[PDB]
Amino acid sequence: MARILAFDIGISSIGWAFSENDELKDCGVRIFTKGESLALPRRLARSARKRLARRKARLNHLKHLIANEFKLNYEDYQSFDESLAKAYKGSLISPYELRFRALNELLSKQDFARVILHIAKRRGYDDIKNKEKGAILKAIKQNEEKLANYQSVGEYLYKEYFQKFKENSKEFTNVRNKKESYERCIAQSFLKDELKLIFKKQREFGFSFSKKFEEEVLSVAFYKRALKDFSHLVGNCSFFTDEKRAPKNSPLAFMFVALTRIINLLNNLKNTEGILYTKDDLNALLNEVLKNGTLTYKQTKKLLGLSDDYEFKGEKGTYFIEFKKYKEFISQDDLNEIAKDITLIKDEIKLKKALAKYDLNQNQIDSLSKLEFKDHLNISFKALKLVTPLMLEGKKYDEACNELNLKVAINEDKKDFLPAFNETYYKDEVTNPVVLRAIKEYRKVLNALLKKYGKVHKINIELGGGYIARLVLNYTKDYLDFLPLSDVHVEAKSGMLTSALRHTWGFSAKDRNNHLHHAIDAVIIAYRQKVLDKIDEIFVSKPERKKPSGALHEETFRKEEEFYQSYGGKEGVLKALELGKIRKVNGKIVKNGDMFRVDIFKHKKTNKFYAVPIYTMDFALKVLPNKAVARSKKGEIKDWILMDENYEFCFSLYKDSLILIQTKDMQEPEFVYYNAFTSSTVSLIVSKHDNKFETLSKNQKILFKNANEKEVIAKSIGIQNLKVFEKYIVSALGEVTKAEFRQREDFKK
RNA sequence: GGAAAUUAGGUGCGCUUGGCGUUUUAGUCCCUGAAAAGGGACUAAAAUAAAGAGUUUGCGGGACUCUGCGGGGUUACAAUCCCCUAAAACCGC
DNA sequence: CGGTTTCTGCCAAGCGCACCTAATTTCC
DNA sequence: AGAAACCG
Repeated sequence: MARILAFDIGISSIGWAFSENDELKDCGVRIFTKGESLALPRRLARSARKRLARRKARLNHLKHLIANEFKLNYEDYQSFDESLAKAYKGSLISPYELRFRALNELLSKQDFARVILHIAKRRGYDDIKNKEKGAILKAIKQNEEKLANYQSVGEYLYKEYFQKFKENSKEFTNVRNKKESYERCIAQSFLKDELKLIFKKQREFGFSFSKKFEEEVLSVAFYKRALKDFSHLVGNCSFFTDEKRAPKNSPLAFMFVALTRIINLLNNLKNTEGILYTKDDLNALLNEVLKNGTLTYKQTKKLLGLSDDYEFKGEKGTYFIEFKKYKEFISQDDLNEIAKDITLIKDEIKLKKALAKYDLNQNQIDSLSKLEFKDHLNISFKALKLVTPLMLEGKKYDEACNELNLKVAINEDKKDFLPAFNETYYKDEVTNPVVLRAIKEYRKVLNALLKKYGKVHKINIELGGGYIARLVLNYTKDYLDFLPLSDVHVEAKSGMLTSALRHTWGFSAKDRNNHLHHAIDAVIIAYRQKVLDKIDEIFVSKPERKKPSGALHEETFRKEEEFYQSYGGKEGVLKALELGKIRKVNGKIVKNGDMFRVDIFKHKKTNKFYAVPIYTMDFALKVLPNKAVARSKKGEIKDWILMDENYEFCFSLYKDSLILIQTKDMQEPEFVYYNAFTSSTVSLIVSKHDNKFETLSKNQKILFKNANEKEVIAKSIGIQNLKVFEKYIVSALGEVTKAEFRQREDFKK
């Protein structure tokens, strides 16, 4: 029993090998994807949803304020049946002209309302900073300079751009930005000044407002929420995992980092120059830090010796910029808790409420609220309370930890199977779904091997991107149980050693262009015609993609006239909408999103096959389609076929479902991965499991007639008259199993 | 390899915003034309995934908040099952 | 039918957290 | 990447 498991962990593949008694036993490749930011599109759409939802409510708020103050109708500022709102109908004067009149004459309250809503809808960039400047930062500065020759942004836009002609042109120039240019961007503070200036000048012309109307219009139109609470994202202490990390800008953390730098420098001079320093020498460097939160290198040298060069750089040995600001603004638990509140609560109002709980006057709360702290140490307050008293006595960090019996938290209970990565203390270190997914597949393949072959002695991982292998190594050695060697189980293999051994063994140019090369790398890690016999036995494993969520439709909004030629006038467009070939959302025609599923039926008497396509929008609507695609002529839409009692549900197909198909041209069926269903031709796109072009057989060359060295893909395979069309299942290890019948899965709502 | 610290650069995840673009309803200006009918530039406003949910607080509201294109667990497979994945304020009574 | 082509939303500014990398210091 | 029209 010399049982070894080896893994080549890629960004899209898991190659594995199993050797017992120095003999190769099993082999396989797991391809789990074919795209390095998975959550990014979801986050952008989420950020965009909320920004516009808040803009709508903010504008709704201002429409309420003017409807009450000016005694106007609220619904006059809302659309009625996708038609322009009543307050904006008829021959309209532009808001740019109105914003210019506001500086010279009295506006009617109808005009003033449209002035407020125009400035509020696009209120400008919030230049909070006021270091290479980007496109928008350069524009707001360029517009700020030209703005000095005018009373307001409105007069500037109205006189320089509004309906002004370009040079030697019959065409108006643009006031808004056009076509990837940011030339018109103006800082938000100037548009607040204009609205305040408009209110002031409108008062002088005889416009009277309520006491709180201007105050509410100004605050609402320019309200901006602070950062949402993110305290749950802060990591935990490496000693007391139930504690949060301490903020860097706290009195304890200031003391701890200071003592760390000072004590380590004094001991560095003892090991390199032989000078032993007193505890008073420590208090000299410390008192210089505690005075101004600063300590220059020349003063460290002066306080103990000559102008000499350590292994250092810069002017400061200790630099706490926020220390002086914190002390000028002001129990030790209260100081440390207050610094935590400043670091977390970015909402100044909520921060004042938290600081009001402590015995501090209002002059201190306001000065403490204006402070900006960030960053954390890797240990907690609870740990700092224990270690800093010992380090004040001159003891090094390790000596203080040994004296307090502080050891880092390391898992002690090991399991037969590798537990979920989400249940380990390594979880909080990984937020990237790409890494999380690659770890997930490593776990799935490993536990499958352990279930099939039992416990193992050693596991070898290829380390190349490199820290992920180091992470997987510590993951496995901390949580997985092994067989004993006698009476280290997880080893890393150098990637530079793999490429050299690949040439030594002769596998350097074997299968570089197909999926099987991830396994030959795993076999080398586990340690010539005997191993290649096991490589040819490999069936590459891919998971079916059953995820029903995703973009519900394409993002391009389209006029229905675009489909008149293809579908057959507006008659055909309505038919396409009823069939799900296109969707209408918010009165806008859009194409389908992903076809995540297709349901295959078979006619009970004719044995013809039929396909029902199922898109992300159908799952969102929670209505299961039930009409099979029928081919249509060029400019028309033939009726689709209702799947009534004459048709028999066979199975559901997802991307990378394994199927066994045989066309009439084929003498035998072949295993292939389903890739897509083309609705216009009622046909399939399928690919070979290993994407290996060289080993193509006679029967496979009939199917993959247009295959090449890069991809073995067959397209436009009609389903209707398929000889064989069956569904199979692929395990994580590449074991193929006939798919037992399962009833059609419905949508529930 | 492991623990702590410092500086610099970077990746991802998360949050708060800005500007486009598109679709829709109108308007402004100009241009061709006998007319009918067109064309262009520009401005405004609405919409910008389908659709849902919710405590603080007895009830209601939106001039409140949140979910809605990601990941994990489960397994002839990985999903619509189970987790990551809520919580206050304001107005009226 | 079946092989091939067409067409897909985008950028900017700044603030947080988790990490990575490159140096450097103390310890095991 | 992936839906689906195009085209002979």
